[PDB]
Parts: sequence; C-alpha cells; structure tokens
Amino acid sequence: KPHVSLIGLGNMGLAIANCLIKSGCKLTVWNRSAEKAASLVPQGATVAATPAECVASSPTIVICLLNQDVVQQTLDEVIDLSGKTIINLTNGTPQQAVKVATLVQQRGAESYIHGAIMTTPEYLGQPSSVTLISGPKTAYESQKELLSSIGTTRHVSDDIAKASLLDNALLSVMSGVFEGWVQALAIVGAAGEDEVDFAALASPLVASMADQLPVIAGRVREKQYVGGSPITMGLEALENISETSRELGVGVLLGSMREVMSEAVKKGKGGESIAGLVPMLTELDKKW
Amino acid sequence: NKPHVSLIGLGNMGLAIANCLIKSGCKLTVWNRSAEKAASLVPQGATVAATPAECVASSPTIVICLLNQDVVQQTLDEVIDLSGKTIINLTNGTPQQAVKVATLVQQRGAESYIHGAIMTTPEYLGQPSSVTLISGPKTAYESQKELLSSIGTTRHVSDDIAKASLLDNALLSVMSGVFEGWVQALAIVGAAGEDEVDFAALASPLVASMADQLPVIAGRVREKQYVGGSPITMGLEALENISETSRELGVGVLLGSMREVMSEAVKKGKGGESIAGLVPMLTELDKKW
Ligand SMILES: NC(=O)c1ccc[n+]([C@@H]2O[C@H](COP(=O)([O-])OP(=O)(O)OC[C@H]3O[C@@H](n4cnc5c(N)ncnc54)[C@H](OP(=O)(O)O)[C@@H]3O)[C@@H](O)[C@H]2O)c1
Ligand SMILES: NC(=O)c1ccc[n+]([C@@H]2O[C@H](COP(=O)([O-])OP(=O)(O)OC[C@H]3O[C@@H](n4cnc5c(N)ncnc54)[C@H](OP(=O)(O)O)[C@@H]3O)[C@@H](O)[C@H]2O)c1
Ligand SMILES: C[C@@H]1CCN(Cc2ccccc2)CC1=O
Ligand SMILES: C[C@@H]1CCN(Cc2ccccc2)CC1=O
Repeated sequence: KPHVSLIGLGNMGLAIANCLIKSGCKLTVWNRSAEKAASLVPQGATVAATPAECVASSPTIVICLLNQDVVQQTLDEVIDLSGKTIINLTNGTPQQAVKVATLVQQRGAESYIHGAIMTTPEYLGQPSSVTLISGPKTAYESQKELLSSIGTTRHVSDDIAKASLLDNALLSVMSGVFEGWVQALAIVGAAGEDEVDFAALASPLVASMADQLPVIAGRVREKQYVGGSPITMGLEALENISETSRELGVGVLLGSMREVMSEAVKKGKGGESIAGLVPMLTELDKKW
Repeated sequence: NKPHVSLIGLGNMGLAIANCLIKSGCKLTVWNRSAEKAASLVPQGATVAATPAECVASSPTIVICLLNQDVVQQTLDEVIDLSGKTIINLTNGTPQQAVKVATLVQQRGAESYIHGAIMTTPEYLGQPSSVTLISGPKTAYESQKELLSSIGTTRHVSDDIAKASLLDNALLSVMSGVFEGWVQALAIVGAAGEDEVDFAALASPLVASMADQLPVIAGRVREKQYVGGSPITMGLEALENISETSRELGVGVLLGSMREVMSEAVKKGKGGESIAGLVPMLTELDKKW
C-alpha cells in the first residue's frame, strides 16, 4: 500500500482521510486536536505526535487546514522535505500559495501542487465532485491516481497559484448566491410562506440566470455595458427589497451591491448594465 | 375589432410591453412623461395620449409599468375616474405599496386591480418561457389571461394583491446576490489576465452544483436544521481570502453584508452552523448589515 500523510482532520480533512483509507493508502495523520483521528484508528490509520513526524512517515503529504497561515505555522519546525511531494488542499489567496510553495521548496520538497475542492465533505469521493489542481503537469500526472480517491480532478494550470485564483472567483459567486438566498428565505419565512414551495418556484428562475452568466462574461470582456436593465432601475428594486424586509421586521444584506450601484449612478454609469460594475471594482482597491 | 388597451410608462420594460401588445393585435394608446419614447410605436398604429387621464379614457384595460410605486401614485393623483377600468400594474414595489395602490384604484371606481412581477428582461418579453407572476382576484386574472399571454407565461400566485410583489422582492434578492458574486468573480479573473468566457464555461457545472443546493438549504431553513460539514467560521475565512485575493490584484470587493452577518453569527455562538443558520440572524432583527 502506498504511504500517504495527512495534516488536518477538520470537516474536510476527515473526509479526505476516509477517502484515502478507502482507496487503499497506508495513512498517517496529524491534527492539533488529536482526538479528531478517533474514527480513523479502527480503520488502521497511524497518528503522528507532531507535524514533523507525520511528514517523515510518507513521501506524499496532503494538507487540509483552515487557512494558509495555519499551514505555515504547522510546517514551521518541519526542516526536511527532501523526497516529499506536497498536495495542499487549503483555501487561500494566490500569493499565499506562492508563499507555501516557496517554503516547502526551501526545505527540499520535490514538488508542490495546490487543489481547490469544489464540494462539501459528504460528497467528497464521488465522481461528480470536482477538485481543481494547479502546478507542474508532470507532478499532476504523478499524483492523479492518488487524487482520484477524492473524486474527479481538473488540472487547470501549471501555475501553482491558479487553483486558488479560480477558487476565490468561484467562491465569490457562491457567496453572492448564498447571501441572496438567505435574504430571500428570510423574507418568505417572515411573511408566513413555505420555504420549500418558494424554492420550487425560485430554482428554475435561478437555472435561467445561471445560463446568462456566460452572456454577462462576454459583455464584460468586450466592455459592452448597454442593455435594457439599467443600474438605476436595479438599484430601485434593491431599495424595495430593503423596505419589504423592514416592513416584515427582517434584516437586509446586499449592502455592498447597493453601495457600488449608488456610486455607479453618481459617476454617470446609471444607464449601464450590471456588466458596468466590473470596472468599478478593477479600477479601485475599496471594500464596498 | 382589435381590443383597446392603454399603457402608462414607456421605459425599457414599458416599450417592450407596448411592442408585445401591438404584436398580439391590440389597439394601443400610450402615455409617458417623455412623450417622444412613443416614436417607434406610431408607425405601428399606436395612439399617444396627452395625459394619464386621456390615456385611461381611451381603453377599458390599463397596463402600468413605471419606475416605482411612488411614480404610480403621482400619476394616480392625475387620474380621477377609473369606472369601467381594469388596472394591471407591472411596476416593481413592496407588498404594502401594492395594498396602497389597490386602495387608491378602488377609490377611483376601478372594476379590478391585479399586480404582476415580470421575471425577465425586455428583450425576452413575449417568449412563452418568460414568466410574469400575477396576484389579485382570480376572476380578474382569468379575464386578462389572454391579453397577458402577449408578454409570455403568467402564473397566478395568490388572490392576495401583495403576493406578486412579496415573491418579486424575494426572487430579486437571489438575483441581486448572484449578480454581486458574478461581478466580483469577473473582476478577479479579469484583473488576473484570465478570459471571462472561459471562466464562465469552467464555472458552469460548479454554479449548477450551487443552484441544486438552494432547495436543500430551503428545507433545512424550514426545519431549523443548521448542523452540517461547512461551518460559517470556515466560510468566513474563505470570504476574507476573497478580499485579499482582490487586494493583491488592485480589485475592490463586494460581499460586505455577507461578511458582517457571518461575523455576527460567530459572536452569537452560531460559528459552527451552516449557511441555513444565517436566516434566523435576519428574521430576528431589523438591521442593515
Ligand atoms: N468544509 C467544506 O465544505 C469545505 C469545502 C471545500 C474546501 N474546504 C476547505 O478545506 C479547508 C479546511 O476546512 P474544514 O471545513 O475542514 O474546516 P474546519 O472543520 O474548521 O477545520 C479546520 C482545520 O484547521 C485546523 N486549525 C485551525 N486553526 C489552527 C491552528 N491555529 N493550528 C493548527 N490547526 C488549526 C483545525 O484543527 P482542530 O481540529 O484542532 O481545530 C482543523 O484541522 C479550508 O481551507 C476550507 O476552505 C472546506
Ligand atoms: N429588466 C428590466 O428593465 C425590468 C425587468 C423586470 C421588471 N422591471 C420593472 O419594470 C419597471 C420599469 O422598469 P424600466 O426598466 O422600464 O425602467 P426605466 O427604463 O428606467 O423606465 C422608468 C419609467 O418610469 C418613468 N418615470 C420615472 N420617474 C418618473 C416620474 N418622476 N414621473 C413620471 N414618470 C417617471 C420613466 O419615464 P421617462 O421615460 O419620462 O423617464 C419611464 O417610463 C420597474 O418597476 C422595473 O423594476 C424591469
Ligand atoms: C461547494 C463547497 C461548499 C463549501 N465551501 C465553503 C463554503 C463557503 C461559504 C458557505 C458555505 C460553504 C466551498 C465549496 O467549494
Ligand atoms: C430579471 C430582470 C433582470 C434585471 N433585474 C434588475 C435588477 C434588479 C436587482 C439588481 C440588479 C438588476 C430585474 C429583473 O427582474
């Protein structure tokens, strides 16, 4: 059986551990809270006392910690990475991926690849569950069979930072959808409506909007901001969402969207489509 | 002969309604504050009324599509007599605004008032895939159903006049969040030198995974089930990394209300809960996040 080490046994790390044991790995684990390995012990996992001991146990090291600062802290006293391949599945920024890749290279690592898991723990290991991988193609090819334990991989780039770039863009879309969905369900529930019946009404209309995301992308690329749905009109609709909510005693999200649309109107872009908001963001480092 | 219909409002959506009503065979009379927006309708046989009152006198059915319900109310200050008139109001507004305008139209003697929420853009109006939600008296809806088929498929959601606007506001909340996240995503990948169209293709099946989990979250919200494998603490860390990814590229960042409500959920002891746990954050407190 191939020896694999895993650092991190949180919600996603434990799911990774179970996938690696099911695929036939000899697994060594480490977690700050060592008790999170308990369900792995009857399955034959070994628990390392320290990160260094965990890394010493295997030639392939998978990491899945909260963030890349925690990865750097955890690898602090891991002096010898010669012969080791690092597979980092920890969310972070593009430059954080560069920082961790450089750290492990300085300690003699053979390769670093980054992955962004685009599913939740309970679906990890299913073929529909995608993980985006970035890093040298030779390293991806060497790890692809091990990685198939967690589902389908997609090699998106040889640049080690690109999985995190794409992760952050995809999680932006997901965060916006969830912000809008939480607002919608708060309104519907406070009004005495049934959330499940509402979802049956809303899901197909969301599917339609999903099919326009590509249309918007092309217009953004081509700087085409003229259409039939101007920002002034969308902002009026958002102000009515606030008031609908307030009347029901419900709080309101979507404030950054109101603020960037309001400023677009002040700047003379009120007749533009929401594509016109993209340059509002790219031209200024500001939290709206 | 062609049935007479009047339309108040010739903006982006009002002009698209006008064209649909003309294509379906109506004798259309229109009014708009900026009267020149009727110019493309005149060669098609539309009549232009001087005033809102003259527009309403011209037909038994009056469609309204104005910016907001305050503009509808300002226009109704100019319309005293709605005897023999059915009003179809397709103006976005709040549930209470719909109740108020229904009362104003009743005081003017209207036969009926129905409210509609158009859930598409102007260029798609008239397609049978395009949905408009309708609320108000079912007899009035059934009498207007053939006329309304000019703008696509209608769905009568409730006899309660406020319901189309309640559902519109909730659906537009979802759409606004989708757009907010998509603008952020496109700004990041554009600034990074990536192609937006290729990103949309890469994103397609992943956005699909996201859109199938909306009914799952709804059921969890209804049943108050907030425990899962994707805690708010972890999601908040990912959102903080979106801000820093954006800053590394010189790009601004949206999603602030989401970061704020999630931070407060952590303060209230809900950091281990799922997204569904944010819904009671909103229903328990009138606050702008
Ligand atoms: N869960 C998901 O749905 C999901 C989906 C896709 C990707 N991911 C990504 O997977 C990564 C892990 O997420 P998760 O859901 O497993 O989060 P989690 O359940 O909160 O687990 C966090 C992990 O980080 C460790 N950790 C946190 N702070 C630490 C510190 N100061 N020192 C040492 N260890 C520390 C935790 O150790 P303890 O056990 O000792 O607390 C635990 O192993 C994140 O980057 C996340 O974005 C998660
Ligand atoms: N994608 C869309 O465009 C879309 C989708 C679904 C629903 N809707 C809804 O349709 C309604 C109309 O939207 P739209 O896109 O047509 O907006 P629009 O192009 O901005 O048109 C606004 C309309 O309201 C009129 N108006 C504004 N302020 C006025 C005032 N103070 N007094 C008199 N008239 C005034 C305008 O008259 P002037 O021409 O004289 O300015 C124009 O007729 C809104 O409630 C919107 O939410 C729009
Ligand atoms: C599809 C999964 C969902 C869990 N992850 C984080 C997350 C972020 C915000 C809200 C819930 C979960 C990202 C994913 O890729
Ligand atoms: C489906 C159409 C798309 C334009 N929407 C305008 C809008 C609303 C909120 C935020 C941005 C744009 C309204 C709609 O109903």
